[PDB]
Amino acid sequence: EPVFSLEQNRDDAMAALASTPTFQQTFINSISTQAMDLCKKYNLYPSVMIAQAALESNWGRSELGKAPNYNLFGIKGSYNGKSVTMKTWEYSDSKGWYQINANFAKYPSHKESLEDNAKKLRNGPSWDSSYYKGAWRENAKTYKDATAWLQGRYATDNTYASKLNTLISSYNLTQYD
Repeated sequence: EPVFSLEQNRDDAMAALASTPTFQQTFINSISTQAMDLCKKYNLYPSVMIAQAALESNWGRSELGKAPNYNLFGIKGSYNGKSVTMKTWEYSDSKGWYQINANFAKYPSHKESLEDNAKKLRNGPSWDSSYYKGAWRENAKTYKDATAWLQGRYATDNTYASKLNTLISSYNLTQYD
């Protein structure tokens, strides 16, 4: 017959404690606060933003994603005049796969990179401000509607939504929504 004890509970809890999360979990932990704030300001799903950031940056390990560039989404151009040049792959039916130098935005931190993603979704590309409307929280009943909307639009990749959904459930990213 079980006997309840707070002292024992605390001792068990501490005995089970792990000192360090996986690099994957640590990456999520490092951007979740800013994602919640920005996604509230732009009315988007934080779970979808965090999943996108992990996917597009390889858990923050790509050369663009880590310091001192902080460019999680591999956005081309500059940010307030700042940029970094590096080789990137391009494809054309004409030449095939080939490398080329491009300029990528350079941010002060991950925060401004996340904000660019939020602006992109909410404000849209210049030719259609409502392009990502299906990922707006006021139009998407669940995050699955949002990810389904990004597929074919944000990236050409017919399993894009499925990848985002897998990240979201595997790390319970809806806790942030």
